[PDB]
Amino acid sequence: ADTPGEATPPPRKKKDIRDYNDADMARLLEQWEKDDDIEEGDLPEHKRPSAPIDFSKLDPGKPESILKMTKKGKTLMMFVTVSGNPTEKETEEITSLWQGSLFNANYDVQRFIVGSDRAIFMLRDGSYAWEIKDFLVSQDRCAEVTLEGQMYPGKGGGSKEKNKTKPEKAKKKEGDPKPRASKEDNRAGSRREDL
Repeated sequence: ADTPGEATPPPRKKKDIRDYNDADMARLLEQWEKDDDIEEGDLPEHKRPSAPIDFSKLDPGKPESILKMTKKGKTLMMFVTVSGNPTEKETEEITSLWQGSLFNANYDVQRFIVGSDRAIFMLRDGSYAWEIKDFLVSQDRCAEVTLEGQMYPGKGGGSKEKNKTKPEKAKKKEGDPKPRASKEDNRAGSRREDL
């Protein structure tokens, strides 16, 4: 099964991400369906050690909010394209790991839900993720998940500051590249809602 690729549609919702994080939650809804279906998920060696090899060259340096992170711990990488899948508690953790990849300032996250099936893409990379993305859904019958618990972050700096700030959390909600965006997504509403 081969699919086209050259004239992709605009960011309707798949490229919006409710609350720029709530999207992962919506995935939990698919879990219930996977309970009876059960496509795939378990892979050989979920470890898969990742390293700081992301672009990270968009903005002049990086925000201070990231400093509060104090070294996330382990990167994040998951690719699946099918109705239902074991990622309930896994998706909820994506928010914790996402903090690390976020440093790249070009993370990649897409959430799509359709009666036909469900597919989610999340990787520390940004431009490379977009390419593989189209290739993922192209399968329409594949499931993969990679998550470690004893490795290094994707930032590649490990500030290790351990200091919370007032505007710190405010900036995160604003946006990595720029403000004016989260609001729209928030208005959408996911998790047993969808707009």
